[PDB]
Amino acid sequence: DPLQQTGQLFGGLVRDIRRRYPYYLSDITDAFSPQVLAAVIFIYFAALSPAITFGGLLGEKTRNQMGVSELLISTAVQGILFALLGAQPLLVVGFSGPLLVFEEAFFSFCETNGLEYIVGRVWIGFWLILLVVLVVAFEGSFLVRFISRYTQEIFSFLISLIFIYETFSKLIKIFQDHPLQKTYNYNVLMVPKPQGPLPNTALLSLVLMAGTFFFAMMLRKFKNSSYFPGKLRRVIGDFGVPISILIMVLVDFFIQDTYTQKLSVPDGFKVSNSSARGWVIHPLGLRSEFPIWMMFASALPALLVFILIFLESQITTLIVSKPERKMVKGSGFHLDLLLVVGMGGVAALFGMPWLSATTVRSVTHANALTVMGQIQEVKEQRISGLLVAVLVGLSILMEPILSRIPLAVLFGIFLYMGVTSLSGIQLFDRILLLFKPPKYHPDVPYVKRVKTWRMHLFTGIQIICLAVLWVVKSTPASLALPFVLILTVPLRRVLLPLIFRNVELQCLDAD
Amino acid sequence: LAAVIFIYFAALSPAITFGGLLGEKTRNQMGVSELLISTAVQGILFALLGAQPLLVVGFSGPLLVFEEAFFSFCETNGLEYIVGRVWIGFWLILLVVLVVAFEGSFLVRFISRYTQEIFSFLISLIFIYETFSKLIKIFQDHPLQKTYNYNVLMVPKPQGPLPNTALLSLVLMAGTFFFAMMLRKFKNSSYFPGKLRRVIGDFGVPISILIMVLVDFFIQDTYTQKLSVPDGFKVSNSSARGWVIHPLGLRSEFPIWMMFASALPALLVFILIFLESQITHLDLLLVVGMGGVAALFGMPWLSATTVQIQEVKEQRISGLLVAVLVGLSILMEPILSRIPLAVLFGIFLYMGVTSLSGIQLFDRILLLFKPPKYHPDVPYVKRVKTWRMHLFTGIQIICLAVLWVVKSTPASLALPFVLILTVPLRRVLLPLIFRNVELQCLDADD
Ligand SMILES: CCCCCCCC(=O)OC[C@H](COP(=O)(O)O[C@@H]1[C@H](O)[C@H](O)[C@@H](OP(=O)(O)O)[C@H](OP(=O)(O)O)[C@H]1O)OC(=O)CCCCCCC
Ligand SMILES: *[C@@H]1O[C@H](CO)[C@@H](O)[C@H](O)[C@H]1NC(C)=O
Ligand SMILES: *[C@@H]1O[C@H](CO)[C@@H](O)[C@H](O)[C@H]1NC(C)=O
Repeated sequence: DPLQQTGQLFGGLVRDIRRRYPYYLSDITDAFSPQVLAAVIFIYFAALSPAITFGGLLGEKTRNQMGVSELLISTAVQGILFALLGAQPLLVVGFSGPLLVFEEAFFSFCETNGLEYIVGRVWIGFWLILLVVLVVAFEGSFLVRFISRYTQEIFSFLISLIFIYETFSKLIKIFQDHPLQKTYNYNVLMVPKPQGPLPNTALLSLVLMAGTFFFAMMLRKFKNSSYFPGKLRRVIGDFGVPISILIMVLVDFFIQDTYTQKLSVPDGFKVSNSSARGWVIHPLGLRSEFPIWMMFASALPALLVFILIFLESQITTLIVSKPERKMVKGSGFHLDLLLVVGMGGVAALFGMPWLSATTVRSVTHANALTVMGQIQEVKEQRISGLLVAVLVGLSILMEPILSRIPLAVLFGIFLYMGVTSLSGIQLFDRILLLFKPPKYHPDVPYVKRVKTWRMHLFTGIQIICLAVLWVVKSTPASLALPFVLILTVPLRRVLLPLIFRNVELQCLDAD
Repeated sequence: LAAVIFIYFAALSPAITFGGLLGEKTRNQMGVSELLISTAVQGILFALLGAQPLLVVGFSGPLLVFEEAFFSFCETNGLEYIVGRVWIGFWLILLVVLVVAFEGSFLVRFISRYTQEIFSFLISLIFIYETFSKLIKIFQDHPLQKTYNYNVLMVPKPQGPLPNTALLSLVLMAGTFFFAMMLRKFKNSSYFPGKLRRVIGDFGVPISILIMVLVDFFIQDTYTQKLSVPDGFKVSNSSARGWVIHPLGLRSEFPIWMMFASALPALLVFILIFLESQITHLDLLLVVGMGGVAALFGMPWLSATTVQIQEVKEQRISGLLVAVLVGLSILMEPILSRIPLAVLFGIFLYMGVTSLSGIQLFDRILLLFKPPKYHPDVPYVKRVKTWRMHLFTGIQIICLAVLWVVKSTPASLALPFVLILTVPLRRVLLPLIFRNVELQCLDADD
């Protein structure tokens, strides 16, 4: 069992290596297939666009201390290292919203207390490295065993819902920035960005997003549909998302006068704010000595960041590596955590962001590599992630190509990923059953062995938990969301059995 | 009453759609008011006097395309369009009088599935083409450019490009189509109670129209073309026509040559009406006579597009009530004026795509791409070689293409006649290519 406490220290790490690394040649060789190239192309945008957006947001929140270039270099390097040495190479490491919230909060704290923000991050990274060495030594990751389908699916459904809602929020922001008006001030300055309302930008962006989503879904149906020869049908379907990107990008390109926001990458491989910092951060201090009390007091934020990264990455790995996804090469819970957090700490030493495996993107990477016969198999390899990381790193040199990619096309892609991520989740299935008559419920054990109203009460409790988590996320106490998620684990083990019989829980909540 | 509401809305939506289409195409000589009043009066007459109350008289795509072709022909010939229509109606009343003396039972049998499927596919294709051509027209009239003249006058019609009209029109049309298709899927879905689900699905077109109309309404600044409805019961364009079109011309005396030659367009109108009724005797005579009388007042011809004693009386009164409500619809001018044209064209495209489902020619066209493994278990798959079935489909596609060119070139009025020319092909020329068994499987009564 991958989750078992062995007497020997660092047992999880060594068994993880001994279980996965023998498959290295197979991992290298299994990437020789068109589906792998299509997944590479899809995940490249799926990971670069969030990277660019979060880098820009980080640059705005901080005094340009950490910006787009830093995040892009961190993502490229960490992705390459994880793909080459990761136990589960299908995971894709990247920045996340909670990490952005933590870095703005730590920035505010450091500014209030007068410390150096980047040096504080360096010390947080040192603390993270120490904590993870300690945890992996004692095989702490085994606690992830207690995370059942209940918590896994609540987390995954919530994350997908936030993804979709945020994409729609970006569309709404595009509309607000350029409201539909009778008259628009022409010859508006656009040097920093459009400084005022513009004509046809909002509606054209909406059309591009809708078209991209429609074409992606239609090509997916074509992949699952019966028309055309099987080989050509599947080849076209695997490249469905890339084909949609190409079609909508060309459609935008041929429109020569309307303005659609384009994906912009940093000018070159340089620190975003050269005056503020260099490439390497001196732990003692860039301009002033770092207080000793902070050297010792970074343990609390370091533990908070460790909890954030641990819960997200481990729950993402659990979701990705479920038995129903037909993963044979196995998965790693100790080596992956060690790699992710240690690389994050080393990056902090270099003034670069720390990343975590991200759920919508990891699930999308796994799905793009899934071969449907039911799921016949999954093309597990280390080349797709490595190529995605290399492309993310080289994006700075791919400015001419990337300047022609609208942001609305990527919004449509994000909607596609958010919609398709909801498919293999029992919580979503039961939510859908909330509207179907009991006559139409499928043939699943939790339907026959559990009365309709009892399972609907289960789904209602899960929906209440989802609402509570969303309220917490909206509240300025957002960084406490993971801990609230931990409160779900007792709920299944303590409170729910007081209301639900053992057989009903076993049928509804099963591995 | 639920039934009289269903039919009332299902008649209003095509009525307003076709009225807008014709008012756009015919320069508002034939508009929404004409279609609404014609449908009301003719439905009253059909219910009170018709043999089959179930058959409902309403404007149809074949008649719309014929009227477009006749309008174009009148424009080229410099003849007044409505007067030519009333003379066509005169020839039609003479023809319907003739039909009484001479039985036409065999004519019903002569038309086969070949012609019916070709015709239905052609009208669906015409619908789709029109919804895309109107989209292209809107985009051309209001291009996408960096700067627009902001003092443009919109009194007769927007005299220059407008900022967001084109993309908003595309959005409204696509949204109407998507909503209609999604509600159609919902009708057969497993969600919600069966009765509520079926009720919502039946009102798919009205619900989509309402949603997109509200979407347009809440957008104030942007301008989208709106269906034009006279405030009262009056005619479409006062400058154009009166309630009683005078034979021998309104502005210029009607040519005598067209007086004599109206028979051929009347013959093609009768061909279209006959064939449209066939795919769905005394009822046809009543419809043709009512259309001929209507042509005098400038109202359009309407075909029975769609198809113990106490139940018959109930059907009669229900048809009468729906006709009366359709007639009174014009008194709802505000709401109709709020309705855009993008929504109506979206519903047009929805109908065009939906009509293709039943047609077997569409099924064969789809099968052309499908590998022979996935071909269905239908008799014309098992008992006919894929090569022969594909040859049948190809010949039908050639017939459709020839009909399309006939539509495109100036000799568009011949479109019905050429369609009838498929009957010889099926009866005479095809049996040479195909054996009796293969022909019977590929096309059949059922
Ligand atoms: C290189 C490009 C290849 C496409 C060229 C097109 C090649 C072509 O025209 O013949 C293929 C196909 C018939 O395929 P065909 O009878 O040979 O059946 C194929 C073959 O028998 C396989 O064994 C089938 O698997 P299975 O053992 O039965 O389970 C496989 O189906 P699938 O189970 O694998 O799905 C089939 O591919 O014909 C079409 O209708 C496609 C219209 C395409 C016309 C569209 C043109 C625009
Ligand atoms: C870099 O940071 C410094 C901090 O003092 C500040 O001038 C500003 O935030 C940045 N300067 C730039 C981007 O020129
Ligand atoms: C109204 O009808 C007259 C009749 O000749 C025509 O000239 C005019 O263009 C029409 N106007 C509109 C807006 O349809």
